[PDB]
Amino acid sequence: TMPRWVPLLLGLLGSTTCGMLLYAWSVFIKPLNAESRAEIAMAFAICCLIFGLMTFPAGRLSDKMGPRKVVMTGGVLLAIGFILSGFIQSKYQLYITYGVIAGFGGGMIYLPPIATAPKWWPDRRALATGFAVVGLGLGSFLMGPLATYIIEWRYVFWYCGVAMGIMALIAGAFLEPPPAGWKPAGAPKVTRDWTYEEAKGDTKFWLLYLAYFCGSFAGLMVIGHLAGFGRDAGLTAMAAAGAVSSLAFSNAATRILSGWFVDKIGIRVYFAALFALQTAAMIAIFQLGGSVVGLSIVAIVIGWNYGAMFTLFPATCLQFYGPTAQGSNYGLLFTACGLAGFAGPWVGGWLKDTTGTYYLPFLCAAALCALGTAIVFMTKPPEKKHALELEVLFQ
Ligand SMILES: CCCCCCCCCO[C@@H]1O[C@H](CO)[C@@H](O)[C@H](O)[C@H]1O
Repeated sequence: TMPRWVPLLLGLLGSTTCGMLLYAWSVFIKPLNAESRAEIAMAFAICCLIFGLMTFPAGRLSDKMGPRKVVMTGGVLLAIGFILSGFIQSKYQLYITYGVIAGFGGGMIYLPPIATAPKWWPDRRALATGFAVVGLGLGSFLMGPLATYIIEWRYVFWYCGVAMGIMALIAGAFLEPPPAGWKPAGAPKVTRDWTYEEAKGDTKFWLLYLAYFCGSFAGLMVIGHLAGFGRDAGLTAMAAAGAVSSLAFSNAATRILSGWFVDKIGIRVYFAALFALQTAAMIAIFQLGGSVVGLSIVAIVIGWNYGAMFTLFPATCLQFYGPTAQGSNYGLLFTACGLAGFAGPWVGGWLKDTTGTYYLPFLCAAALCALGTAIVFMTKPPEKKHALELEVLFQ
């Protein structure tokens, strides 16, 4: 067969493509306005919504007809979205090309590897999931110098769309679960994995859904405000921007480190702790946000907690319901993050504008993270289902 570490590289490739898709709009804000920032951000909001919703059908189709078809279709759709975003002329044009097509393909690329990589690593599920999701923290590090090299804009859309289509087709080409019988390794009761209908009907699934929505919303609601908070406190734009930039490093690193850490010690308490820490960070920025060092610390903590969500929620869902229906279960679960990605940033901006001050959005995010802390800490796994219909066999 093939080594079980190959799916990790595949998910790295696919998630890196998705990260390039998500990082594109920030590089395009200035060039596109050259020919309103909020008008541009509407395309990104559409992209987030489409992405986060298309995970659900992507997960169902991955569970039904395998993940290769889904990821490669996603690569086609995204590549089309980017290459067509390159040939745009109107606002709605970019909305469709980037937000819808590219977002569609991006969701279809993102989900199947998150579902597949743990299947090869039953001994290290959270780490493998982290490899399936760590590419999104990379999009900035690879694209930003690349995008600057191309511009210093349509060239970015076209060539990046080609490269992303290629990486996604490579990742999806070699992507498939292990064979049904044997699992890569080095009268009784027979348990079994939950069905998608059994998981979707479970109450803890929606407690996790609610926690996910809250965490994603709070993070997306304040991250855009971190550097503006620093400038309001008295820092120079350069200093505040430098301070907030460490959030990318922590957001990327946490996806692998938290995965490995909970593989070793368990999910629930570390996860709840990270949420608590995010709560404290939303509150603490008011004391630490006015100096490069303090603002950097808050950005790192926000990045760590936020990023950890995207390993720990799929790892938690895998713990609860098992991996056979993980495509459907986590695809459904991720739509929470899709909705938050649509609405959260706008709400943060609106609250700040409404009051003129940062207390309201940060305090609202702290409340959401408190709720998430409570849910994540108090939710223990459900009863492992038994296959009585398979149990009967031991005479
Ligand atoms: C952003 C917050 C969104 C919270 C959504 C909570 C949904 C709770 C009600 O849903 C229903 O729950 C049943 C089992 O509990 C399922 O059988 C059913 O399919 C589902 O429709």
